[PDB]
Amino acid sequence: VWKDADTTLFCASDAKAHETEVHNVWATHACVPTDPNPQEIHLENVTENFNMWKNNMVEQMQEDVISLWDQSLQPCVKLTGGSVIKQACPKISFDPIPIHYCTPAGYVILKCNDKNFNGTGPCKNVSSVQCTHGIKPVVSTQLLLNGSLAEEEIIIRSENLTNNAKTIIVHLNKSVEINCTRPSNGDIRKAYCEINGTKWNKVLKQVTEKLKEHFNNKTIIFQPPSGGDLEITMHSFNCRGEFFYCNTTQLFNNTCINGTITLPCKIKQIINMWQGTGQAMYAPPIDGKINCVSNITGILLTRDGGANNTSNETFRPGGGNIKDNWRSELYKYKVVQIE
Ligand SMILES: CN1C(C)(C)CC(NC(=O)C(=O)Nc2ccc(Cl)c(F)c2)CC1(C)C
Ligand SMILES: *[C@@H]1O[C@H](CO)[C@@H](O)[C@H](O)[C@H]1NC(C)=O
Ligand SMILES: *[C@@H]1O[C@H](CO)[C@@H](O)[C@H](O)[C@H]1NC(C)=O
Ligand SMILES: *[C@@H]1O[C@H](CO)[C@@H](O)[C@H](O)[C@H]1NC(C)=O
Ligand SMILES: *[C@@H]1O[C@H](CO)[C@@H](O)[C@H](O)[C@H]1NC(C)=O
Ligand SMILES: *[C@@H]1O[C@H](CO)[C@@H](O)[C@H](O)[C@H]1NC(C)=O
Ligand SMILES: *[C@@H]1O[C@H](CO)[C@@H](O)[C@H](O)[C@H]1NC(C)=O
Ligand SMILES: *[C@@H]1O[C@H](CO)[C@@H](O)[C@H](O)[C@H]1NC(C)=O
Ligand SMILES: *[C@@H]1O[C@H](CO)[C@@H](O)[C@H](O)[C@H]1NC(C)=O
Ligand SMILES: *[C@@H]1O[C@H](CO)[C@@H](O)[C@H](O)[C@H]1NC(C)=O
Ligand SMILES: *[C@@H]1O[C@H](CO)[C@@H](O)[C@H](O)[C@H]1NC(C)=O
Ligand SMILES: *[C@@H]1O[C@H](CO)[C@@H](O)[C@H](O)[C@H]1NC(C)=O
Repeated sequence: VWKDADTTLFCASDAKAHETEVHNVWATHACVPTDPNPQEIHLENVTENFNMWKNNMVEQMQEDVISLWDQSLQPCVKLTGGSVIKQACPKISFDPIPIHYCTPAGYVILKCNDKNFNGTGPCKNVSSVQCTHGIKPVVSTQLLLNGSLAEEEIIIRSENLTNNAKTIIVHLNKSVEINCTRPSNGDIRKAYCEINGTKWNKVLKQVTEKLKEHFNNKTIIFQPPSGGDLEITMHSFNCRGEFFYCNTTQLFNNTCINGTITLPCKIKQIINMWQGTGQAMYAPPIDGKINCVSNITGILLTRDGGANNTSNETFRPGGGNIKDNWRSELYKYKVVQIE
């Protein structure tokens, strides 16, 4: 017998104590080794309600990632609340590793195994586990990278679809590779991302058909972000310690919905910190080829308001709230206390 509850989680990883890579260094001091023989108990005739949008596991992961970035990625100049911090900004080894979240004694994690589970409401196939699967703390906007895929159909997630102010998470069931490169040797901040247009347009077409099921067969239209900070209007992510900002206008092409799509990107030193600590200037890029190949496994969308009297619904790539990134992986878990 159990009940919904929050508690202090701990983390587990397969980090190497000899690695200089910052995620390894953090997890070495902050996490324990993973369980080689994880146990999972499938419950019968159990109905449990879940709510990915109000899940304390998300806040805790956010706190971990903030801590990790604080100890690892130091900008040359910090501009937080009037005060200005000048400090050293060495180039680091950066590559996210899977982090597992685990409950202490007296608590268990319930896992929803329904194939079409949207993140909220009752779940019929529930199991109890001691730790979540390995989740890479990938910080990005617009596109969710290196995540897990939906096992069956594409899933649409939202706290309230009728509320256009609520972010929509699209969970893909098939990944699409995005290949980003800052050439070696010139504009040292110029870069680009390559995507297979055939693969992407097919997936995007399926996303539209899925959105139709949720919006009463209205016509689905994609548009580039209306405005805001560069972190929102562009697909921003971190590759090898360098902050990439990529223009995704070509990705959401309504006409296409087959060749290589090349997105124009820039490496930026001056960034609005996702932690919410204001603005910061990081160090200039390293020399040589800077390359990251990632799997697109999710999309963050914001729906246009004021379209009730039309047959169209307009969706733009957006987001910015990094907690949503963790929600896209933590949606199927919740903590309960055992009695
Ligand atoms: C709290 N708040 C929210 C989350 C509400 C929105 C917004 N978010 C970002 O500016 C942001 O996420 N930037 C960013 C930076 C680097 C990378 Cl790599 C990236 F992906 C994104 C501003 C702040 C103040 C942080
Ligand atoms: C629930 O999961 C079981 C396997 O654990 C499966 O046999 C069953 O079809 C699932 N029920 C649903 C979601 O229809
Ligand atoms: C998720 O499922 C719940 C319960 O069936 C439902 O109320 C809600 O509308 C669904 N959300 C989405 C995004 O389909
Ligand atoms: C990228 O996607 C492929 C196909 O789903 C997968 O085999 C590979 O492990 C993924 N790489 C990751 C998760 O970084
Ligand atoms: C992804 O989901 C869609 C329905 O949303 C389905 O038609 C398609 O077969 C799925 N793709 C794969 C490879 O399972
Ligand atoms: C969802 O959003 C709509 C529009 O803001 C609102 O009228 C409605 O009350 C919301 N539904 C819930 C369950 O809060
Ligand atoms: C990434 O793109 C570069 C060319 O821009 C290419 O040399 C490399 O093979 C690509 N990587 C993958 C995984 O296709
Ligand atoms: C792009 O993806 C398609 C499958 O959708 C594949 O057949 C084709 O080889 C890919 N293009 C390249 C250049 O790899
Ligand atoms: C969309 O149209 C199909 C016919 O292809 C219909 O069966 C279905 O009920 C419609 N869905 C919605 C949500 O309006
Ligand atoms: C993306 O590129 C298009 C085409 O050049 C341009 O019109 C648009 O302003 C760019 N978006 C951003 C946010 O820079
Ligand atoms: C959308 O695709 C069409 C078809 O090639 C292309 O001509 C156009 O440039 C694209 N629109 C964009 C990315 O603004
Ligand atoms: C995604 O995972 C791949 C394979 O581990 C890695 O090379 C790439 O840098 C990752 N992308 C991001 C943005 O972390």
